[PDB]
Amino acid sequence: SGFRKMAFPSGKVEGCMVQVTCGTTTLNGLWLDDVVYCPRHVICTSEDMFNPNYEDLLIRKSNHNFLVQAGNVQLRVIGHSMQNCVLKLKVDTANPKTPKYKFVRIQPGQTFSVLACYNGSPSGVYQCAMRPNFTIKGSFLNGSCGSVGFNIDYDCVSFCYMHHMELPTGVHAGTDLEGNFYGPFVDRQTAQAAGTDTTITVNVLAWLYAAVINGDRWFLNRFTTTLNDFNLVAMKYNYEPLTQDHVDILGPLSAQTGIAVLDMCASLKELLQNGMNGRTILGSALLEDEFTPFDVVRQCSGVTF
Amino acid sequence: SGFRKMAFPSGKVEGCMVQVTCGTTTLNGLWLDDVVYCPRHVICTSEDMFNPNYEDLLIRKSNHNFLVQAGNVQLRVIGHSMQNCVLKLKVDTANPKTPKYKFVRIQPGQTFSVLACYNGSPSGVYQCAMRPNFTIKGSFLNGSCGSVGFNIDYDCVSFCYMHHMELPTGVHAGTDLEGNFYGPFVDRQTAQAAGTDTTITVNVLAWLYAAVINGDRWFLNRFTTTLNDFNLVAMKYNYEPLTQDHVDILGPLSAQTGIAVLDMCASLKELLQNGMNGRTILGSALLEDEFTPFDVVRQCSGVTF
Ligand SMILES: *C(=N)[C@H](C[C@@H]1CCNC1=O)NC(=O)[C@@H]1[C@@H]2[C@H](CN1C(=O)[C@@H](NC(=O)C(F)(F)F)C(C)(C)C)C2(C)C
Ligand SMILES: *C(=N)[C@H](C[C@@H]1CCNC1=O)NC(=O)[C@@H]1[C@@H]2[C@H](CN1C(=O)[C@@H](NC(=O)C(F)(F)F)C(C)(C)C)C2(C)C
Repeated sequence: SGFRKMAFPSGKVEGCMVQVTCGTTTLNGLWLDDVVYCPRHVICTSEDMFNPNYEDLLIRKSNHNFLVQAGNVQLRVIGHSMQNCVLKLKVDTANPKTPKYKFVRIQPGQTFSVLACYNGSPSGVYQCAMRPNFTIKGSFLNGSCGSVGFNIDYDCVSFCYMHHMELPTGVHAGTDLEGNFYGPFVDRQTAQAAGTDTTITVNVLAWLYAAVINGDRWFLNRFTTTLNDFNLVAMKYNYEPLTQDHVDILGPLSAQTGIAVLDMCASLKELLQNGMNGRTILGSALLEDEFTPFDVVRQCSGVTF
Repeated sequence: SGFRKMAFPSGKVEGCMVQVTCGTTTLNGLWLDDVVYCPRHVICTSEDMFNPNYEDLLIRKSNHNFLVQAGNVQLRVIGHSMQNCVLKLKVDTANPKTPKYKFVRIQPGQTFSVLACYNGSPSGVYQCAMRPNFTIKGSFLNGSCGSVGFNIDYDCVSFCYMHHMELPTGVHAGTDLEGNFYGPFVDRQTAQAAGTDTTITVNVLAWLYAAVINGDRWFLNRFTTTLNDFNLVAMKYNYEPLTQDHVDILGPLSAQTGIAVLDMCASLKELLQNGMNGRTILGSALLEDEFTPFDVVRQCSGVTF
């Protein structure tokens, strides 16, 4: 028992982190087989980042202008190209620690682990969610760019995020590993802001099932609701609409606990309309929305990698 | 910017996890050089665990009764001994992935990362604190025993915890790596309960400094206080006494922000006496006490390993 915000073990990703320097700009890269992936603004000086022409800046660079360091070892760059907002640096050595991996683009509401890195060295690991407004609530400083987010399934690392920038209010934005931004953001130092965020309804429901499994049951009421009537109530409280797909992914937790999804919705509806009256759920005074249904099943069943 | 509950990168520890089976009992072990460390109740059947005589159970075991598996490879056990509540299994192969390490006994109030494992394979990593009542608020299932807690300092892993048992209310108890329990607990399946816990005052203060650094400043008031008068107020709210040693370890955060420790104490005093009135600090509606001062400096300064 117990329920914690849990990250994936980071070792498989640690073995892929490198340092990339171009000129005086340094950030992190991801070394998979004989390719290093990193944010393209490594080729910018401080003055270039407000209105960069990346194609022009890249045309002026040769392979040898990129200093790639894996630990205390320089990797020789033998090719380079740009794909959307990432650079791909071909190196003459394949990373022997390359895990089985794929590149995935995740959906808003899905969670992943971030391995925050500086100068190619890991600082820490934490779990976060792709918010409905396409930001993440991370913890990132200068030099953190190129840190990656990932999920693990058995032996396979699915990379889903590479870090590029910080938006107002201390939230973070980045790309998939093909260099395409999540959300409407661009890698330029300009006036950009995230849209209004929304609470991830299906994740709150998943976390309420986690609470029941841990014996924190006070919020269960005696009612049910229709999906439509729940969604009318949730809307006012800035919760996203609950879809039938969301209901379906809650199926395993509903079957395990015997609590119909729409019954849990009735209990959540009451929490939104009446508050928690100084009570906590799994130690939290606010409803938590950064556990997916699969996160709850993994943690409560002890899935390993 | 941003502030997250952050774990250490787990890779160095992942490389040390193994599976230990004796009879039909399986749990995790820690493989460092040519020794595997694991909880001694691996030698118990289900019926032995209520009133075990570990010395007697161990006398009946030979080296070959211990099946140690590192991945898909069996490690030959060539010696065995018991030290307090841990078994030490000498194996004929040294772990090539052994990091620089030490064994430390941590103090209540200090934090560490846990790599939760089952059958020698990692499930997840999370950050926790040794509570004043010598439990941790973890997430552990059947078969999790032998999972370890640790800190990292540059290249050196300080192992401080090995998991043994779950107490009422879903909190967890274990030993240092010399097999000595934290707290008054014994590795026997008997009626045991943790004492009343207390809030880790110095950690709450550290987290309030983290809030200031992130620009969440609303709670700063215009007053100071004496250490004695603060401790009188904190006592009623089940906060531990703040010592001069605690004041001293807050020094770096106090110097960085220019907020005297006793001034922050005056602000905390007001939060305890008046509540937060529906406000949050760093997104939390409750005061957080599982960041140490050094945790805050590490995260806000980007310390790497
Ligand atoms: C990459 N190492 C950093 C990571 C930042 C630094 C502070 N916290 C982070 O997460 N990325 C940048 O510095 C990028 C880089 C130029 C400017 N920038 C920003 O993150 C800036 N933000 C924006 O311009 C905004 F608001 F549009 F997102 C900054 C004001 C420095 C936080 C480029 C190319 C975006
Ligand atoms: C080790 N793999 C498990 C970990 C437990 C299982 C459920 N959650 C955990 O953290 N440890 C045990 O099963 C130990 C083992 C016998 C009994 N036990 C317990 O944790 C039990 N608790 C106690 O006996 C109590 F309350 F005293 F702590 C249990 C009721 C199964 C949770 C021994 C030798 C302590």
